[PDB]
Amino acid sequence: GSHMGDITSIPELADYIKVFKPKKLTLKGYKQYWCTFKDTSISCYKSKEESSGTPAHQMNLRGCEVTPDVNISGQKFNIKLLIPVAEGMNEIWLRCDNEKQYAHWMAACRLASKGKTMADSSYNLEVQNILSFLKMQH
Ligand SMILES: O=P(O)(O)O[C@H]1[C@H](O)[C@@H](OP(=O)(O)O)[C@@H](OP(=O)(O)O)[C@@H](OP(=O)(O)O)[C@H]1O
Repeated sequence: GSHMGDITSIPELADYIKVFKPKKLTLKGYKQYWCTFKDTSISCYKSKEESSGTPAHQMNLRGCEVTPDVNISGQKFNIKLLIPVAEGMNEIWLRCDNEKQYAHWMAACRLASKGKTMADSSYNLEVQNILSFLKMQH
């Protein structure tokens, strides 16, 4: 809602990365979408136009399971996004794009696990940790 508390989305976190799923039926996978962490639920827009700008997916997924495995040797970042649900498990994995990428979602994703987003000072240590390897060697 929007009356006494929960005025707006206190925790703002958003970025654009690639996503690709095996799809249960067929679909097409491979899509550029910019999701954002609102008050306590997520939102998804593939085109601010959508004729009305209304997002296609909007719900509180949370429980995102993150697996950190990024070898800087070839500057290869590989984070798999898994989420348990009633149907079973939504296997999802986003593609890499630049160190600035892992810092935004890899951290938020982790936080998003405890339910909150990068609104915790702890996340600082998560992003401050990755960029630390760059200082050591590109
Ligand atoms: O537009 P089409 O070709 O139908 O495909 C989309 C994409 O698969 C979306 O992927 P992403 O999750 O990266 O946004 C999402 O898949 P999922 O269904 O697995 O969530 C949409 O869910 P639906 O719009 O609810 O069908 C699906 O419709």
